[PDB]
Amino acid sequence: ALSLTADQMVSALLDAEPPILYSEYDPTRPSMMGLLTNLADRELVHMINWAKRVPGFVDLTLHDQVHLLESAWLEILMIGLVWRSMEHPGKLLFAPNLLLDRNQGKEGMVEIFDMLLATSSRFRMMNLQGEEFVCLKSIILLNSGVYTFTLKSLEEKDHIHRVLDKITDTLIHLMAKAGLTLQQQHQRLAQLLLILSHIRHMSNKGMEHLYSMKSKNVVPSYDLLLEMLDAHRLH
Amino acid sequence: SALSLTADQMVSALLDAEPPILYSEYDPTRPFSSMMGLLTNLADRELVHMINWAKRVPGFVDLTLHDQVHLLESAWLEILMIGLVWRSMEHPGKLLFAPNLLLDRNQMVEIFDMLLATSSRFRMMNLQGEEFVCLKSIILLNSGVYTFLSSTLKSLEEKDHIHRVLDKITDTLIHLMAKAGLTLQQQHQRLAQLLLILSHIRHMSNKGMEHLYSMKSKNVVPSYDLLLEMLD
Ligand SMILES: C[C@H]1CCN(CCOc2ccc([C@@H]3c4ccc(O)cc4CC[C@@H]3c3ccccc3)cc2)C1
Ligand SMILES: C[C@H]1CCN(CCOc2ccc([C@@H]3c4ccc(O)cc4CC[C@@H]3c3ccccc3)cc2)C1
Repeated sequence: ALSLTADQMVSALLDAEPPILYSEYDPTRPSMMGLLTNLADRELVHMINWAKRVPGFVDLTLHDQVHLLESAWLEILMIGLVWRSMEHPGKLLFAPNLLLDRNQGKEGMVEIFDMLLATSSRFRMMNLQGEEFVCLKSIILLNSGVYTFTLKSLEEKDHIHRVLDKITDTLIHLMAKAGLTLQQQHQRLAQLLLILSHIRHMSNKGMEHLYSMKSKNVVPSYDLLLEMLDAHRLH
Repeated sequence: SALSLTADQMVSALLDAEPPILYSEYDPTRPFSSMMGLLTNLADRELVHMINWAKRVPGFVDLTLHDQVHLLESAWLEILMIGLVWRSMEHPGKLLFAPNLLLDRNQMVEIFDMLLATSSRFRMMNLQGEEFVCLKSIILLNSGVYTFLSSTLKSLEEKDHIHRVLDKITDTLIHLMAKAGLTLQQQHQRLAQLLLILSHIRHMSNKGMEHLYSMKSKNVVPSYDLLLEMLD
């Protein structure tokens, strides 16, 4: 799977995109963290399906797949949200039936809303494309946990870096395909990758909130993630 | 005007701007135990030199003093950390906080382990000094740029300048790799590998800031006014 062309990498990633879920609230009746949590919990299931279709990810051990998802899942929900929200200045499209502005985020929620809104606006300014977005989301999946991991290990990390390298090649191909000069290409690569630092930052701040709730299962456990990932072949 | 430096001149400027390597102040003839005290004293002295360094990052002092403070308030711990990871590079398994304070993980350990992993990543990539100073400057310019939370005309001008300087550092990084003979493909791949490590350095800073805030001591986190005073 390290033998896909750049164009096939793109097709594969676009094909793998999760569905856009709806919030579950009675639209005929007049809670917020409740809605957001229910949404995130349903997305996680589809996120696992998506991860398994990221070329190269299922070549890893089960344990390493879990570790990467444990590190990246909130960043992945967040970049998804920021992407969806790109065409709604000043609002966050949590779901097509749950479009919130910052005053609807108002304890310690408006702080993270604002960061998400800033990132969406940055995406809008850069005119981020769908093909670029799916590359970036895959990069988060592969990179966020890689510094936190034996001979098999070295083989695992080497493979992860090879896949990351091929996504870089793909991003560059997309930019060359759109007519950017070599200078513009490396400049845009750099701009896009630096935004991943801010997405990390946001995830840390959000994780900080979810832990402060002290509810038994508000961070996906290793064993929960393993259960979702450790699929069987009887379907 | 420093948007008109050559890449070589950018590198020369950054290398010359490098802060000194400070020493820990413990009495070496006395015994050992303390640790957070030593680490804090070191960081507090480094911060002053950090401000001097920042003012020499081409393009930084063209910003308003308010924006200079905002960038440094965002980035200061990331900058201390990338500095640490860099001078620790040739000490596998240890962190060279200062030449007289080289610590292993047994001597927080959550944070030590992340820093040690980054040092090893730098070692694995054979990070060069010229690359290091570009990355450190990128942290300074990038870390706070999405939290300005103001869109006055001046702020728009500020963000544009920050991104033009960041673009120039990118050009400089690519120029360094071209000069070492890397192919175009290798150049782009290495640029990406280096920038993705910045995400981990952000992560570490957040984990570290969580620690310093949990201490509940009056000024462990540098206040806006303190940075303002140092940058005046
Ligand atoms: C992995 C699941 C198992 C237990 N679940 C706990 C609920 O965690 C979350 C995660 C994200 C969110 C909010 C959200 C919901 C859907 C989405 O597509 C993106 C986001 C972005 C973050 C957002 C949030 C996170 C933390 C505090 C406030 C808001 C809220 C609660 C997470
Ligand atoms: C801005 C200064 C004013 C008040 N100071 C509070 C002390 O903050 C720190 C910052 C970093 C450190 C440790 C350190 C010291 C020197 C250095 O060159 C790099 C580092 C990397 C982080 C390290 C640390 C940070 C947080 C918890 C444990 C260890 C310890 C205390 C910070």
